[PDB]
Amino acid sequence: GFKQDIATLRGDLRTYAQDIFLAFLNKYPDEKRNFKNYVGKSDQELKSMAKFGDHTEKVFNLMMEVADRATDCVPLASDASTLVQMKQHSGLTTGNFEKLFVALVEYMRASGQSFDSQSWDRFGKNLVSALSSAGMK
Ligand code: HEM
Ligand SMILES: Cc1cc([N+](=O)[O-])ccc1O
Repeated sequence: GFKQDIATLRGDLRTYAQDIFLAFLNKYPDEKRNFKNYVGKSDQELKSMAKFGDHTEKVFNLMMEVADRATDCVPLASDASTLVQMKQHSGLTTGNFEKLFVALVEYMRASGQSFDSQSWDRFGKNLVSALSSAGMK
């Protein structure tokens, strides 16, 4: 289930982080508005950019911590405030995060692994709600 999935993802986190974020950007190409330097690149070209791998992994490092500190897929309010108040999220709305978790959930469903996709779907919905409660438009 959810906790085991965190362990699974952490066991190959650079690969999963890049592949899930690539699934996100390909499913929602307009989201490149927030990542202008990734425009005009293929998946393999992004995986060769040190910035891409570093940033992707740091994002998922934090995402797994938030997931890990959650109870029953409900994130801590403190984690939600951190996500809303970090300056790199200045322009973001909850729809950006929703789309990321849609892509994540569809990635797990398309995988042949026993991911608990329904728990990640709930986690995403509860994080979006916590973000709104913490002040994200
Ligand atoms: C649970 C979900 C997320 C977590 C835990 C998270 C975390 C982070 C972290 C840790 C960084 C800084 C890492 C670094 O500077 O190398 C970062 C930067 C950033 N994040 Fe997020 N993030 C999340 C979702 C999103 C989403 C959905 C978007 C946009 C659709 C987004 C847009 C950005 C941008 C634009 C930056 C800075 C620019 C860049 O690094 O290229 N984040 N985020
Ligand atoms: C800013 C950023 C975020 C993510 N992410 O996984 O959210 C991946 C690559 C990036 O450059």
